[PDB]
Amino acid sequence: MTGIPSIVPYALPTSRDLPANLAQWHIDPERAVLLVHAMQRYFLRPLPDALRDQVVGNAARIRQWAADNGVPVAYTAQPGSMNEEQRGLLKDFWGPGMKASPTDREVVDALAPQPGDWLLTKWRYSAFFNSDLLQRLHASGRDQLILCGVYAHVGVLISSVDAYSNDIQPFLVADAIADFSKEHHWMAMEYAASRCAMVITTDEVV
Amino acid sequence: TGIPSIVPYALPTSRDLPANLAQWHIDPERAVLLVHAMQRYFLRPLPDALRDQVVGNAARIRQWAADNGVPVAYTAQPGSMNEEQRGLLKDFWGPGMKASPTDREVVDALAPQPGDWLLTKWRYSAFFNSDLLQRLHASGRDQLILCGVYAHVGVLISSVDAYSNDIQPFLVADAIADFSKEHHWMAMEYAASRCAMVITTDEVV
Ligand SMILES: C=C(O[C@H]1C=CC=C(C(=O)O)[C@@H]1N)C(=O)O
Ligand SMILES: C=C(O[C@H]1C=CC=C(C(=O)O)[C@@H]1N)C(=O)O
Ligand SMILES: [Cl-]
Ligand SMILES: [Cl-]
Ligand SMILES: [Cl-]
Ligand SMILES: [Cl-]
Repeated sequence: MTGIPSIVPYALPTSRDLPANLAQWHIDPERAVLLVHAMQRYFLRPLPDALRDQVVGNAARIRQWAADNGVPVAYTAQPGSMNEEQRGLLKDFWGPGMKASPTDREVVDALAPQPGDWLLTKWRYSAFFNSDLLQRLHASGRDQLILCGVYAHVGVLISSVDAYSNDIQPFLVADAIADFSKEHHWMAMEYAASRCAMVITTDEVV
Repeated sequence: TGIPSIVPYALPTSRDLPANLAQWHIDPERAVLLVHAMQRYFLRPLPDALRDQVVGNAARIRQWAADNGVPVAYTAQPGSMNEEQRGLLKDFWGPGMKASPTDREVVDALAPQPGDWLLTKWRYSAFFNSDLLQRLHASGRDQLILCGVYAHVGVLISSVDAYSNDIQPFLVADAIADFSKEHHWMAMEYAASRCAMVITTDEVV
């Protein structure tokens, strides 16, 4: 129903497993925002537990780093219970989607937003789409986006593409993202590294 | 170019396409044909035979478009992008093509005709800082048939963006080309499972 397949568990990439970055960017905490992409209960539910816990543990470490380094933390979250118009073509792939219910829509407790964090609404794959993300990045004078969350090859990648397209340098945190499969997750990193983003590991940010 | 050396490969046929999850169908009253980045600069790295096949199929879909009153939209970069325009494209793709006709023209076999939508390509999405969405909207068209290059880059990202805009995209799998068969197949697989119908030229015509 969810359109989200059964997720076959897999090991997260380590530093050694990343594709070669073509861009030469580096996170500057004065320039960066940490995008915690779609770490809603609904989206993490299909992750097997160990992998989920690994990914979320990494995202959490990056979040604390961002807090320590004055980097805005932006959470994207679908509102739930999208009507048929709001859902649009998401229905065809992903069914009606999550409910506007805490069981579905809350960001997971391990990543609980803190006061002042950017709470962004997710509508489509790109975190920019119909969101305030770009405007906030401009206002905050932040032109780097550090991405963690789910799903690597879907909103995370497409958000990184959009960021890139908007001349926002994206950094995909390879071990703070998770995906439908190892193959997808690797595909996402390969795409990002070769097309729109730096691919890095959590340890490389902190 | 940052465009890798392209390893020739055979274009997919209907049998080779991934399963479509969506159940859409091209309706000529609803559709626009996007000829995506079929500029000489972007076709130059293609080996000739593959290029000719892709261009030929694009040309077949173009003709079908014209015969069915489907607007044909060409995207094309302006060439010689300045720093502001080029942005982070520089880091992946160098300074890009020149504004010379030799680079920037739409290939002759796909020459735009009077009336066709001449859109400017800036970024991977054909919608990015273009007029595509506004034109789809004004023209009442909510399907986008994509051909062109590169499958996994602007074609796919254009499809994603179309999709995200509730514009049903149809990826014409044999009227696109890419940096490699693996990219091309990845694009089709992505599209079919996330944002588009993947179809062949024959299935349009
Ligand atoms: C976690 C993401 O959200 C998409 C993917 C699966 C299901 C979805 C839904 O039911 O709305 C979302 N369109 C992401 O974009 O990566
Ligand atoms: C054919 C496309 O254009 C991008 C990819 C390769 C090189 C480019 C450049 O030099 O600007 C474009 N950014 C496409 O988006 O697929
Ligand atoms: Cl594994
Ligand atoms: Cl928002
Ligand atoms: Cl082949
Ligand atoms: Cl335009």
